[PDB]
This record gives sequence, structure tokens and C-alpha cells, in this order.
Amino acid sequence: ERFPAREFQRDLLDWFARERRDLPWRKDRDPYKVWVSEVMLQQTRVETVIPYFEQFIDRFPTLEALADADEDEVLKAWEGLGYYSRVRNLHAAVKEVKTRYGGKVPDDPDEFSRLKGVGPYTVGAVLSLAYGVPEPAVDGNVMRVLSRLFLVTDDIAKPSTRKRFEQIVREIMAYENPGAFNEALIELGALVCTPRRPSCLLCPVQAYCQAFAEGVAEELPVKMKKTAVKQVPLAVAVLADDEGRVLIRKRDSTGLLANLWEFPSCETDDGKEKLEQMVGLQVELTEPIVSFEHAFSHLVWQLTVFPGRLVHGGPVEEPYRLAPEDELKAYAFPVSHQRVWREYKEWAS
DNA sequence: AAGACGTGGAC
DNA sequence: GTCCAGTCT
Ligand code: SF4
Ligand SMILES: [Ca+2]
Repeated sequence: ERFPAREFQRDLLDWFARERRDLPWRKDRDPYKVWVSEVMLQQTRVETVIPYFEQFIDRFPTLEALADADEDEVLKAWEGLGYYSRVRNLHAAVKEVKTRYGGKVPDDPDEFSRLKGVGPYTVGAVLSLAYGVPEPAVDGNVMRVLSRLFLVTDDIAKPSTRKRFEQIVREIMAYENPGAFNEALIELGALVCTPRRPSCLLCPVQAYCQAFAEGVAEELPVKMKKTAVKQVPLAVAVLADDEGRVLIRKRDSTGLLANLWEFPSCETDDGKEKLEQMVGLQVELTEPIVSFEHAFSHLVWQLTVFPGRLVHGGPVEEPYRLAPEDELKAYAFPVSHQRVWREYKEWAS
């Protein structure tokens, strides 16, 4: 494996200095900000993350401010980003950093990795970029790039394949400046060596790329096809009382959409009667106004919205809470239920 | 191991 | 429609 590591390095790092996007989290190397951006970037595109990162850092300018904030306030800031246990884990990890480590982000891989939500990629991403620690930062971009560079045909969906890529990076990483190197590989996959129609002709490391020589760039990386996924009808109801207040409820911390608020729903494995019975509060449910789909990575919801009129015969017991329409802004809903409300509003016109 | 776990660009 | 931008269990 006569791979000219140093030669390869100098070129890649040169192209990076010329073409790097000026992104908000690249203004400096504050471990806190880098860490926040890398969590936001997990399975989430850069252009999507930019506005979230700006508001989040404005609301929580430092690690302590995030640790000090309330769970609701943090989760509201994550509303719409998806995979919401990321922020549950980041909040807890930061709380841990505050109480245990006195505010400083641990610079040791094994100590940093021990924190919730910090997987192999985030360790390398945060520690290299912000501390100089030469740990690999292998994401989907890197895997695709390396798979083509070294013509690796292993299924990237296998945890072992990733472990191999990490070993490859180690073999070729620029230990002088690992952060800059790690980001360069990622940026490469993001800008040049794209999932489709890679610009190999413009690529700075074309010379070293084994997939280019064989003309199989498009066919890599190898990855098992995503399968079809379970469908799940859902019955949702918007119960408004005479005064205009609407009833909502906070989902439990274990499972789908943990700790997010929603409109009282039940899986329609009978329709309305199930909603009616479930809440068994003196509530009456009416014709379903609209139906639609909302997808997940591992299932698909088919929703049905039933307006109802709430009559007060008792108190509001947890998890349920009663909220005026004006104060719904304060609660973090998932996108599925955000649409439920919008359709309800348009209907009531 | 492979399924859980959200959402929106870009074909 | 398909693909895809990580971590926990
Ligand atoms: S030459 Fe083509 S396949 Fe190889 S790294 Fe560059 S863009 Fe990717
Ligand atoms: Ca870890």
C-alpha cells in the first residue's frame, strides 16, 4: 500500500483553504460551539442547520447558559430539527460537564466519549477541530470519499466497515493539523466527491483515487438498500373549550418524540370512539376534517384530525396541560402535529 | 446486529 | 418515488 500520505495531505489541505465555506460554527474553535454544531449536523444538512445554530447560540451563548436553561426552553430551540434525543443528550452532557468538569469540555477522547450523545464521529470532530487531538472524524461524507479513494467495497452500513475507515484515516491523517485535515475530508465529500455525479475532474486528490482510475466512482460507496417501513394510522383531536384554550400533553421521555408536546392522539390500529374512550373529561368528538401522511426514518404516520369541544368538569392532570391558543407558541411540537394545527386553523375559516 | 430515532434538500 | 445529510440499544 504505497500511499503517499504527505503528498495527498498537502493537496487536500490546499484545496480546503481555497474552497472552504464560511459557515457560522467555523468563526472560531470554541469547543462548546463546535460541539453544538456537530450534534446539530448529525443526519442533518448544513443549510438546514445554519438558522438553528444561530438562534441556539444566541439563546445559549456559553456552555453554562445551556446547562442552566430549562428542558422546555432548550427543546423549544430544537423544534423541527428532528432526532430530538440529540438535544436531550447534549443538555445532559453539558450539565455533566458543568457539574463534573467545571465547565471545560474534556479534551481526552475517553472522557469526552463517555458523555451522552457523543459517538465516534463527534469525538473526532470536536476534539480535533477544537483541541488538536488527532482522532478520526468519519461521517457519511468521509466514508463515501474513502470508499472511492481506496476502492473499498465493504457495506458502509456495517459497524465494522466504519471501524476500518477510522483505521485508514489514522494511517493517512495529517497529524500536524488534524482538525483542518478532518474538516477537509468532510468538505471534500460535501462539495466535490458528492453522492451523485462527483466532480472527479475538479477533485484535488484525483491522482490518488483508485475508483476514478476504474471508472466506478458513481457505484461507490456500497450500501444496502433501505427497506419498506411500517405504516401506522393515528387519530388526533383538537379539543378547544369555550374560552378558546386547547388541551395538549407532553409525551413521556422514553421512545418516539420523547418529551415533546402534542395534541392527544391514539394509534388507530375504530377511529373517533377510541379517542373519545381514551380520554375517558367531558369531551365530544366530531367529523374528521382532514387526513394526511408524515414520515419518519423508521415508520410512517397517517393522521386524522377530529375537532372537539372541551367541557370542564375537573382539573387538568399531568401529563396533560391546558394552553390558550396564544401560548401554544411556547411549547415545542413535532412537525406532524404542527401541521395538524395549521390544517385546523385553515378549516376554521 | 440491526432497528429505533425526525426532517427536509436534492434529484 | 429514492437517497441521504450519526448514536443508542
Ligand atoms: S477523484 Fe472523483 S471519486 Fe475520487 S475523491 Fe475525487 S471526486 Fe471522489
Ligand atoms: Ca461515546
